[PDB]
Amino acid sequence: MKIEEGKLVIWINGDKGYNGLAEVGKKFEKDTGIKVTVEHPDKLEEKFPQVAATGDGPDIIFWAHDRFGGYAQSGLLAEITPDKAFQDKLYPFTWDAVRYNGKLIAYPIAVEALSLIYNKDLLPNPPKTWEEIPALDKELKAKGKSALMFNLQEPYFTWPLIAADGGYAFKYENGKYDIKDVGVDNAGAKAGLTFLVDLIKNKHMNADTDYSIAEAAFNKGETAMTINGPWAWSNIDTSKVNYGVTVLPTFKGQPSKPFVGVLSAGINAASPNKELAKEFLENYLLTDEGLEAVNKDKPLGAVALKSYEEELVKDPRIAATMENAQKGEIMPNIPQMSAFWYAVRTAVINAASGRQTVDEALKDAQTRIEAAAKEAAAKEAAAKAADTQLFNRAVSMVEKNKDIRSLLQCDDGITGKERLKAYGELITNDKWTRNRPIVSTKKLDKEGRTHHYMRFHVESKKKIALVHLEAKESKQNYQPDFINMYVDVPGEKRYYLIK
Ligand SMILES: OC[C@H]1O[C@H](O[C@H]2[C@H](O)[C@@H](O)[C@@H](O)O[C@@H]2CO)[C@H](O)[C@@H](O)[C@@H]1O
Repeated sequence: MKIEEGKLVIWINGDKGYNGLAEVGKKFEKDTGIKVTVEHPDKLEEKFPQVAATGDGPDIIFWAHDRFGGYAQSGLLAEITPDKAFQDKLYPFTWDAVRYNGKLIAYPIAVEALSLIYNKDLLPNPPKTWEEIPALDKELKAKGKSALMFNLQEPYFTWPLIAADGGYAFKYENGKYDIKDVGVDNAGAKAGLTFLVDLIKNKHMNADTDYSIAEAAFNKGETAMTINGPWAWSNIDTSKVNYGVTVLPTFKGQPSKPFVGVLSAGINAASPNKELAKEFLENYLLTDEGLEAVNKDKPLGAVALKSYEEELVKDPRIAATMENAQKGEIMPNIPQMSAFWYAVRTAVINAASGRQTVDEALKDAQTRIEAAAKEAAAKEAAAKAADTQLFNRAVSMVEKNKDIRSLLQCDDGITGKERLKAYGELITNDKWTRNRPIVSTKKLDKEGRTHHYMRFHVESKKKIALVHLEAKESKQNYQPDFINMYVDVPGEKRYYLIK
């Protein structure tokens, strides 16, 4: 089917507080009469781009922010429109994580980082280093226990150890990522994955262990430690295991460096319910009461909402979470993240299962990511060329229109027309000598067709106007067709050049 007008469908991962979120949905339905249906499909992060490209899927998708730049580039997410008053309700750094090409593409919900979770009755004192763990596992087998179990199927859980001694995804220097500098097969990444492979080789961990297997072992007290995020605390609470939440152990004297996620809520570009989605997210979910309902189901981590974080921050489990977060790094949201995760997933599973060697595994991953970065570079180049061409076309149409020139109070005399200035917004942080990105946002419609939106200024000596355009891809291999173009000049009514 296709997205249904007049209700909301929400997708969120099955490890999160989806029941709590449904409760917030029910409140919205009681107050407004709008039905909110929460679903938690498997492989949500892979299903969404498939269905959203055919105008299907949820109105709202929840995932960590790392997936969202990819979705935005593909036109699957609507730019969100929160006013200044609302934006002020959330921490600036959380908004930063959902910024793509300088625009907001989702609402931040909560900061997630992995910590070491330990059973206090089995280990009153948790180990400071990865290195102590094999000896620890020896003392525990004698009591039939084991030292450590965590999900070896998802590289999110293995990444902190790979990064510890020097591994990195993309070289982050000052503000920008150099995607041509990937650190997944450097000496640092090798040591970490090697050490993990050794735990398995030496039978302290089993390569087949996944999320549910690790969680069950810890929650039943069969293993003394696990590695997991805030969402997992709720089930441990139920289990009546006495647990602490603490800093990940060091590797080679250095902190484990978890990749930190900001759980975020994006609106499907193809949804006919964008204003309902906005109202739900801003007025119901991102409230103390709304986040409480979700958090009480499964802990969110450190929430983006300042007023409610003030309550949560008291929790030592949250302090531990933020302490691991500060030792790690906020994930990029660049579109190459999906490729990075796929490559590293295959590397870890292949190296764990003894299939490929560590050096074979990481080389293949590195090659894959480098290849993905190369095509991604070409794609960005094509996009800038295309945007430049769109801007140039609209500048021509605007500048040649006699009514618009009159509104701009152009000085057109016998020598010729006044040369007009055209430049991008505006307002997009630190691009001076009037040198600005001139970038379009992309949205798919319910038919799956690509629309390009662009805003820019045109300036005469007397007036500065703001131009908005919307172009639609042709079914041919033609240039995009302009379907809406209008100009706002201070003092004057909006002028529609194309209605
Ligand atoms: O393992 C690769 C996977 O890592 C992250 O996913 C985390 C997610 O952020 C957490 O919220 C929780 O659901 O566990 C997931 C790992 O299973 C990235 O967000 C994701 O893109 C990536 O594929």
